[PDB]
Amino acid sequence: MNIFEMLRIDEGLRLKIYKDTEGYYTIGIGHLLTKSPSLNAAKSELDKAIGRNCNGVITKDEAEKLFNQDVDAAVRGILRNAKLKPVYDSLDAVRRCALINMVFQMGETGVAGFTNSLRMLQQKRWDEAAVNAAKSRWYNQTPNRAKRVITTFRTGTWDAYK
Ligand SMILES: [Cl-]
Ligand SMILES: [Cl-]
Ligand SMILES: [Xe]
Ligand SMILES: [Xe]
Repeated sequence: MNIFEMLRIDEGLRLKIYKDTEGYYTIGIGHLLTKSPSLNAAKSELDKAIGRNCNGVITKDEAEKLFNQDVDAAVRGILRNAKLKPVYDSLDAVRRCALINMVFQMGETGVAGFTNSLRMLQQKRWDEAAVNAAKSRWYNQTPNRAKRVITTFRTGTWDAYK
């Protein structure tokens, strides 16, 4: 396991424009296209990210490419974020994957708001960090996924994903 296999499980793969759990237009492996309700807006953005007239469908490769760029960005955002970098850096490898997953899902700003769990993760207070993070709208909205990510922070193993 690694970040790619992990997110590929949590986000799935779809080659046609679909709506995410929030109702937004997305494609491939969790690649958000727009928060706009217009499918036209969705299609334009897609043609732009792909660089061709897709007609709302891409190939697997195109999806894979977008995903690579998306992880890269997520990591780089972490690294650039003064509240995030320190946590990330104090973490072992499995746990970092959990941190990238959340950033991938809710953006750095979203993650950066878990002030208290972040501090607890930094102190290696796993159980505590896990109980704090479950008190979130993130957890109540996508409970299955949140549980797998939280267990990963708690145990530092991939069990939740086997
Ligand atoms: Cl709550
Ligand atoms: Cl879920
Ligand atoms: Xe977190
Ligand atoms: Xe957590």
